[PDB]
Parts: sequence; C-alpha cells; structure tokens
Amino acid sequence: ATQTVTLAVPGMTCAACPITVKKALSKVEGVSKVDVGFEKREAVVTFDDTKASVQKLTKATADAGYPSSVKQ
Repeated sequence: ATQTVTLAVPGMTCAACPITVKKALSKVEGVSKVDVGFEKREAVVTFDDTKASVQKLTKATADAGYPSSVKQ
C-alpha cells in the first residue's frame, strides 16, 4: 500500500528531534517520504505498507534517538 501516519517523538533535542527522526523514517525501509513538526514534537511520514508501516516509522525515529509512537 502507500499510506502516511504521524509520529510522536518527544525527544525535543532543539532543532534535532525533527532532523534525526525525519531521516529515520525516510530511511526506515519502504518509506516514500517523511517530515516533522516541532509544534508537537511529532514526525509525519508517507510510505509503502508493502515494505514498511507505522511500526517501522516509529521504529526509525526510535532508532534515531527518540522513544516515539504513532497516531495512525
């Protein structure tokens, strides 16, 4: 498939959480795109559910350095 979810990365590293998380989901695996929003420490990513999914998105920012979650 090809869907996009939002993620919760409360790392607030000051202009760093949204940089490391963005590249995390963008490189998670099947991701097709990614983004971030310091307005609520969350990262939004688009991808192909055939090779990835929310689980892998939160896992990408999670391996980036932030215990995050997802908003489906």
